[PDB]
Amino acid sequence: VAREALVDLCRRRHFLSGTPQQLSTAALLSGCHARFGPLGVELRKNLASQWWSSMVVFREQVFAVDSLHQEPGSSQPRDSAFRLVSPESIREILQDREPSKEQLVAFLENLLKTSGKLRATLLHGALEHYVNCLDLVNRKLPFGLAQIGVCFHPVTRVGEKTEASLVWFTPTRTSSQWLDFWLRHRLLWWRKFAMSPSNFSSADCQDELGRKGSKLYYSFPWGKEPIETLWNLGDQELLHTYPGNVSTIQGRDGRKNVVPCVLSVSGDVDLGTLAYLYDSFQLAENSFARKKSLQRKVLKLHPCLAPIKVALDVGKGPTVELRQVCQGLLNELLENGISVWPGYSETVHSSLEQLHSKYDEMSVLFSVLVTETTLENGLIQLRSRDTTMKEMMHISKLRDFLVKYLASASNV
Amino acid sequence: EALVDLCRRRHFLSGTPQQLSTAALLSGCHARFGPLGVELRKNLASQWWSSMVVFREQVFAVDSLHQEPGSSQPRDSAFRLVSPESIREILQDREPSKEQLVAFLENLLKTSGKLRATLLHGALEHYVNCLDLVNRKLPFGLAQIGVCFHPVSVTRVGEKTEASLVWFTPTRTSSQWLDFWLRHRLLWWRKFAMSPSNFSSADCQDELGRKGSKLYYSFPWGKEPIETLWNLGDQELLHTYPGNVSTIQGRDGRKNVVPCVLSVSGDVDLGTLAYLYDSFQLAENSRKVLKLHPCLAPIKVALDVGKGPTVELRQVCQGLLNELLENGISVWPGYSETVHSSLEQLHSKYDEMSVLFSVLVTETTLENGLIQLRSRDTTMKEMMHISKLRDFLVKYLASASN
DNA sequence: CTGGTAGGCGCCTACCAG
DNA sequence: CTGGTAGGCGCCTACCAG
Repeated sequence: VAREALVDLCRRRHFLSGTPQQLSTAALLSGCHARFGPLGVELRKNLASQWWSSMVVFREQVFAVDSLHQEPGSSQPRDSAFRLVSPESIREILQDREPSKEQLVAFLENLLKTSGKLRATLLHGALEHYVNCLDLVNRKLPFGLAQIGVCFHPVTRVGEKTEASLVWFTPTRTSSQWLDFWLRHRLLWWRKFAMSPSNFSSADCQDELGRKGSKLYYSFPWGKEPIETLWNLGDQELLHTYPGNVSTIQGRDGRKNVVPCVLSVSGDVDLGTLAYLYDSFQLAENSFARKKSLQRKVLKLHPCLAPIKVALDVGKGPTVELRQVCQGLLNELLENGISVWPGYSETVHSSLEQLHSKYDEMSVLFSVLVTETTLENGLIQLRSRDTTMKEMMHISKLRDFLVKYLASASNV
Repeated sequence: EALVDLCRRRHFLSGTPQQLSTAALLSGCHARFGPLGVELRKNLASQWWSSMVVFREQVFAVDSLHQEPGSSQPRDSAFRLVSPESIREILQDREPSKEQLVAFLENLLKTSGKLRATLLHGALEHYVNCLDLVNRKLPFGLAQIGVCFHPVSVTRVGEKTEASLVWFTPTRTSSQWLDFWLRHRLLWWRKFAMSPSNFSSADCQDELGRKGSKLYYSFPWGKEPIETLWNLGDQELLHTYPGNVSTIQGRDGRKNVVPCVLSVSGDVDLGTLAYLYDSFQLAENSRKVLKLHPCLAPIKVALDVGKGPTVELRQVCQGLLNELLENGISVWPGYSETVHSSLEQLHSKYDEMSVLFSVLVTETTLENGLIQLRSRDTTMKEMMHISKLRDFLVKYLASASN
């Protein structure tokens, strides 16, 4: 019943898109449909950008990599990744000749042995770029290779998940210590944006070979779901990627030449976005909503994640002139990186109560009203998310206010 | 060509010598970019997003899958996605007859999903949803950046980063908008170019005579199309939403109309190759240099230490590096390199890496704070205090923004 | 095509409770 | 004062006869 309130709210406000059946929890978790509407896409982009700054920009010796969405096909009897086949090759064998049974078998066999397949993870792309980046860092360990990109997971249908991956190359001597560093770093990162950071947790695990790792979970209403995995792979995968002379893959550990240990850190950005939507869902606490049996709702997304930083509307006064003021203010805000909802450009009028209820459901951080008073003395009306506040401030100060507000929320 | 060699040595491009040929770079069959090229492409993409969705009126981001539903259309070359287990079953479960194999392949062509070749279908399938968002107010736009898959002349698969804007506008303002976007896109490509004349446009028409245009960059071997703009009309919009036309009508002022569909799509990957070529120039006075535009250059500033105590000198750089990162200024931490090259070797390397500013901290800085600043384009050593470096860099970037 | 009928959108003014 | 709203008006557009 409360799940039906949140998914419905996200659908109504375009955090999510889809039919009612595509919006069930099973469908959302499968990744078989494009889950996000325009506000959800912006939320996921904000989340991705936060991952990149904390995992790449502010980290030492972490470099970006790009790799293809498809990889050379294998002949392993249990490789279940979907294969890419040209329709024109199928049309040739069907329509251009009268194929025998043997030729159709031979065609289908060659499909299995040779055709490309969709990547399941981003790890292979990091391993394949390792020697190139080794030259960049003058062979010095440790360093990392980071990528955000879609991966494919069978579910007769194929789901798509946005994965954020860091592959960390370190001497075995320090691999366990680096694994603990990244685990704490990732757990702190998830928690910093949460209303209820206790709903993010970890649990140690071992893989089929006994290699050590840990997984990160978010406590959804139906149970815990893994959102991140960290593995200490050792140097197994690296030697298989580069068979032959080990001198080509040896890095510098101080003055020691060593084949590095490989740590793999991989998080699900799509599921993470779902988590923050659930985590942000609250009953409204402001006096207008609370003194009402309607039980208004608010999404309290963290300011760094909220897709819409500020909404702009007009109050009483000459509409064309007021819209002109809003337009100049919007352009100033956009130029300084502040996303704006241009409510002023609407031609149907709604009450302030209706307007502020909608903006709370959209997680708008601040609502700004431009009125005939603004035309006289430049004062605008500022209301914070889920409050009854009407703070008067000069329109020339709004930009600096919001810039410092977001900076304050960013390094807290 | 020494340019691709330079981009490989400095890790703009990746790959073996064979996949660094012109035909291999244009095909997109390998991941072409090293770490510096990935950042350059990312800067290009952000600049696209800034000028196409952030500052544009009623342009919204759209999300769509890489997979699209399959159809028996005969003129569709897009790759199909096939379960390896279905193939094993038809081959291994029992002895298959010729007819069952034909039936298997036919059913494959008719029913299997396909990898997108363009971002257009994803924008069309989200049209009705976003129409509710804008309260049916036309015009509005749906925008996405994402990888698409193209058949390449065994047959391989090419991957290209496409930046797409699909513009819905009343069929009466179609040409006025198409012309606006064309000028806006050509100006966009030229803002960052050293030789803006090497970007150009040319008109084109499709199989059924629909108006459009293509943008080109003059590579040394000839022109290559980097962006296409199409006035599609409304055939795909009606085919995407078959049935009642009331559900897809937008509001042209007070008029309810079925919108015209414009498609604007540029090749981000070919775009970064274009700018690498455009930036390649000879160094002035006293070697090569890449003079990428300041908004595009991957490395804004490089930090190094001079003669003196290697201990406390590397300490000041980290305090400065973290300050620059906090204000969105990317930094090459040259002071951690233990090889210790000369300044000539260092500046020649930074020039090849397109580093905008080179900063040197020394014991003169330890006793005062006067760092040594060097510009990529105009190579000379200007002195300035360290507490004004960030502010100088942010204002220099803002100047180059517009 | 010209131009008459009628719906209703967008903006304004004024009045009222708090 | 502030915000909600009832009532008025100028004009665009959709239809249709002619």
